[PDB]
Order: sequence, then structure tokens, then C-alpha cells
Amino acid sequence: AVNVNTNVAAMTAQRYLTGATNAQQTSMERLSSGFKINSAKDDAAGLQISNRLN
Amino acid sequence: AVNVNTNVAAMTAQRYLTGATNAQQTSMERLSSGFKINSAKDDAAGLQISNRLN
Repeated sequence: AVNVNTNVAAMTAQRYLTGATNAQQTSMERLSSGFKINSAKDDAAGLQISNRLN
Repeated sequence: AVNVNTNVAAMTAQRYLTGATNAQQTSMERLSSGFKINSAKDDAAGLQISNRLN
């Protein structure tokens, strides 16, 4: 019943852990730079508008 | 709300400051020479009429 071969819970935890790590990384970059649109990955539309405004 | 990359409030005061400072310069020039029309920028009509009157 208990498969020492595979631990699904472990994989689950990691999936959420990886998500959290990237969330922290994104927040850290924003705070350090002071810009919400650091890269095109976020608010691509905003990037174009912001660039024009800038 | 606490964005540091910008400060519109500062820009505002700066603009109102520049306005007041420029007024000081104008009033100082007027008081120093005693002539309200120190330049045509002050009053084109006045300059011409005064120039002809003088």
C-alpha cells in the first residue's frame, strides 16, 4: 500500500514550493528595481504604453 | 501609493517654485531699473508708444 518507490505528496509539495519560490523572486526583483513591468513577461501591453509615455 | 521611482508631488512644487522664482526676477529687474517695460516681452504696445513718446 505505502509505495517507498514513489511519494506523490513530495512532488505536490515541490510544485507549490517552486511556485512560491518564483513568486518571491518576482516580488524581490520588483521591490529592488521599483518597476512593476520589469520584463515583457508581465504587462507586455503596459510595456509598449509605458515606453511610449517614457 | 509608495512608488519611489516617481514623485509627481515633487515635480508639482518644482513647477510652482520655478514660476514664483521667475516672478521674483521680473519684479527685481522692474524695481532696479524703475521701468516696468524693461523689454517688449513685458508689453509690445507700451514699448512702441513709450519709445515714440520718449
